[PDB]
Amino acid sequence: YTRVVWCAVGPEEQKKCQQWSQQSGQNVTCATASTTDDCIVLVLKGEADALNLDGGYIYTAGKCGLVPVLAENRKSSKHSSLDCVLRPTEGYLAVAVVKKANEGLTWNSLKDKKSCHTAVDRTAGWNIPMGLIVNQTGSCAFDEFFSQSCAPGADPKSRLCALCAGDDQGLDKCVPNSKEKYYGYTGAFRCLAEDVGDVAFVKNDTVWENTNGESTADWAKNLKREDFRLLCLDGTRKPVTEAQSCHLAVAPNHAVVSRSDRAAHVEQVLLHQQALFGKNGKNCPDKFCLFKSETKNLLFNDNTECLAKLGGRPTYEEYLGTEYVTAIANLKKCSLEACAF
Ligand SMILES: *[C@@H]1O[C@H](CO)[C@@H](O[C@@H]2O[C@H](CO)[C@@H](O[C@H]3O[C@H](CO)[C@@H](O[C@@H]4O[C@H](CO)[C@@H](O[C@@H]5O[C@H](CO)[C@@H](O[C@H]6O[C@H](CO)[C@@H](O)[C@H](O)[C@@H]6O)[C@H](O)[C@@H]5O)[C@H](O)[C@@H]4O)[C@H](O)[C@@H]3O)[C@H](O)[C@H]2NC(C)=O)[C@H](O)[C@H]1NC(C)=O
Ligand SMILES: *[C@@H]1O[C@H](CO)[C@@H](O[C@@H]2O[C@H](CO)[C@@H](O[C@H]3O[C@H](CO[C@@H]4O[C@H](CO)[C@@H](O)[C@H](O)[C@@H]4O)[C@@H](O[C@@H]4O[C@H](CO)[C@@H](O)[C@H](O)[C@@H]4O)[C@H](O)[C@@H]3O)[C@H](O)[C@H]2NC(C)=O)[C@H](O)[C@H]1NC(C)=O
Ligand SMILES: *[C@@H]1O[C@H](CO)[C@@H](O[C@@H]2O[C@H](CO)[C@@H](O)[C@H](O)[C@H]2NC(C)=O)[C@H](O)[C@H]1NC(C)=O
Ligand SMILES: [Fe+3]
Ligand SMILES: [Zn+2]
Ligand SMILES: [Zn+2]
Repeated sequence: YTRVVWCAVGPEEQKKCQQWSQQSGQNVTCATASTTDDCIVLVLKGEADALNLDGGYIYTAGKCGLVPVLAENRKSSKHSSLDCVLRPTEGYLAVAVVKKANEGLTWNSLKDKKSCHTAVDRTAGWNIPMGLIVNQTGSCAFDEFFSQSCAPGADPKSRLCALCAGDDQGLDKCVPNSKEKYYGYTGAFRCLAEDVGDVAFVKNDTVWENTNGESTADWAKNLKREDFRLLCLDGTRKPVTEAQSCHLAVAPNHAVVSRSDRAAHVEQVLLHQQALFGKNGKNCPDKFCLFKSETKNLLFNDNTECLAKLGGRPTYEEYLGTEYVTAIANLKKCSLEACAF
């Protein structure tokens, strides 16, 4: 038992982590890096213990020997009497979203159009859709498929960063942290919402949490579901209500990882942390709520009900599942057995 050092990605996560730190009596402390990759490195080194990660990063981290510990769990309909911490995770739907007004734009006419990605190496924003495109075009030149994009994490001076905007001042353009205006699920959807891009690769949930009054953000308060369409892989367009029948894939939930030798320890502390600041926790919303950051998805997704135990002590390949791991492998041949660091 003891203190857990969390790794925050960028200045906004840092500010929230510090709040969490103060409220916890320093039972959790904070380290900060500029990218998710740097955070993986801090954990490897032992300078940080844990962070929450999208599936695409669970993959990077796993080659380097880090393990899944607890997974994000959101509101469910199947598997009903079980307590949240013990309910199995559902996964989320990776979808491609466009404006209704942009008529005649289908999966089969995406070439040379403008795109919005959560960030390079992420599941819904990059791995799935780009894996799909490489496989469909028989080419590895996925950097030449779209005319312009905002793909946080690519080369700032490449076309994959042409549509990114940086921070309030124009700095940090295309950085894969929340300082970049078009970063993450929310940033990518905003990129489409403001007609900077033609299509956004996000998840089912993002469309719903940022339309019809669900978000009071300047850019989203007037957004309406009917104004959006999902691009299905059979060439059709469907309303956002039909995501169960019109998605690119189902993604494994974001999860907390740590070095294997710290797993038990990290797990113990966080379960107690969530009993205090989680969905129905003792001090939320009284003093501090771990799963809220006003639609910004800082440290955790805002729609998380709880962090769930992984039943069955998964390796990272089992957590991701065989379907998703094959996809990432085949796509990374474009740009076997080794840790990136
Ligand atoms: C896309 O992403 C979005 C965003 O994440 C998802 O939208 C969210 O999804 C959740 C659920 O998935 C939404 O529901 C939330 O609000 C509920 C309303 O209070 C909360 O409680 C639930 O209510 C459900 C019904 O609304 C319950 O389900 C059942 O309802 C049946 C009614 O037909 C009922 O049937 C009985 O009673 C009937 C009377 O009408 C009889 O006719 C029948 O005979 C039968 O006896 C069942 O008993 C049962 O109640 C459910 O059990 C819950 O209690 C709850 O808090 C929940 O979270 C959420 O609002 C929504 N978010 C937003 C902002 O839209 C969406 O799901 C995603 N879609 C995909 C494809 O993944
Ligand atoms: C890009 O193209 C790539 C090349 O095609 C894709 O990589 C391919 O991905 C495929 C699907 O993920 C893999 O094919 C699978 O083929 C068999 C079918 O899956 C099985 O289904 C049974 C249910 O009946 C399950 O029980 C079982 O677990 C499998 O999931 C699999 O063969 C099986 O082998 C067992 C014995 O081990 C046998 O008894 C079963 O009958 C069954 O036939 C096989 O293992 C695969 O799962 C391809 O392997 C994979 N190809 C390559 C070259 O990597 C890639 O996904 C494409 N990208 C996208 C985005 O789609
Ligand atoms: C610091 O962590 C410890 C361990 O969970 C907490 O102190 C515990 O308080 C609980 C009551 O919730 C007792 O049952 C345990 O005996 C205590 N453990 C120890 C090791 O003393 C405490 O809640 C945490 N403090 C903060 C700020 O979260
Ligand atoms: Fe994701
Ligand atoms: Zn499906
Ligand atoms: Zn196993």
